[PDB]
Amino acid sequence: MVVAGIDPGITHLGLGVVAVEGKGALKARLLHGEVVKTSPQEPAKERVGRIHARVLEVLHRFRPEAVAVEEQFFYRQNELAYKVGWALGAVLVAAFEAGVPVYAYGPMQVKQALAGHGHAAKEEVALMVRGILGLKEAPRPSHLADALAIALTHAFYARMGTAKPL
Amino acid sequence: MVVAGIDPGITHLGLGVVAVEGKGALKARLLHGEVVKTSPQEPAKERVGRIHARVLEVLHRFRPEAVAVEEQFFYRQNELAYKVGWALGAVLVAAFEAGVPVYAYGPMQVKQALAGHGHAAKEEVALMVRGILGLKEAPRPSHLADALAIALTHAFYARMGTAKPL
Ligand SMILES: [Mg+2]
Repeated sequence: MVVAGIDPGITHLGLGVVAVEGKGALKARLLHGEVVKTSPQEPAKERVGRIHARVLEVLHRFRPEAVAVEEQFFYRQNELAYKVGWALGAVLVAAFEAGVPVYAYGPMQVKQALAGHGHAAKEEVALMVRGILGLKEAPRPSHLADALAIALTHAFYARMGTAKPL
Repeated sequence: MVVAGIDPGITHLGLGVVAVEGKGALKARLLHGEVVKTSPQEPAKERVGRIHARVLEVLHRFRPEAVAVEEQFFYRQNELAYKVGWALGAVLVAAFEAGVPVYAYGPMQVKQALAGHGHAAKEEVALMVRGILGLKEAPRPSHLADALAIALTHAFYARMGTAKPL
């Protein structure tokens, strides 16, 4: 199971791809990791355009069966949420064009899947991702690490028949 | 002066194109009008993919010099700011690909441009749009009418040399 995970946001976009074992305990190989960066010196449409281009390239190169993103919750819907939405919109256009389905999981679902319970610390999730990927050191930077956590979260729920389409 | 206007939304997205003409009072011809509709029965990527497709075709075909969008982030919102963000992401990707600069205006700026002051009734804006376009009756449907108001708001500021890049 090849899964792309993505972590959007304002200035960075984490983009990772893992190949998960079809059987046994949750275990995966890291195929790709990057962070798409933005420039304050380019128009908004350039930032979003770059995200689309990079996501499409990764979807093309690795042909994942799924794209996984965080199900974003906001206490307040405002311009901040709107701008995170721009980045996800670019991801969705790429997924549409590449023919890859998209799934979303809440932050507590990630914590539960990777560190055992919904109140687990982000640090414990990071350590478990390191373990699942068989890595000497945990992935850096945090944006990439978060994208990988979401990809592995999808794989976990997909295996037990509870994947969550977006 | 060819301008595309967008009334953003995920379930409904208004998309209009006007050609502003002459050396006098604001006057325009309607070149194109549509409302893109998407449903919560559909995957997010299909909804956003449709919006991107319809907007990009219009940008390619009509060669506007500008795409103008309304922005509003009051507490009450017709659709979640996050999801309106998805739609805007699609618009931005389209504008990036077509090489058309993007501009944004709030309801106060629309009212100032088309009705003379920031507290004018929406109905006064609607009446002015009808007048500028030389129409007996105001354009329909409502999402299209709102998109046209945004396009003409941009045209007004553009003529003044005070347009507002996104
Ligand atoms: Mg509308």
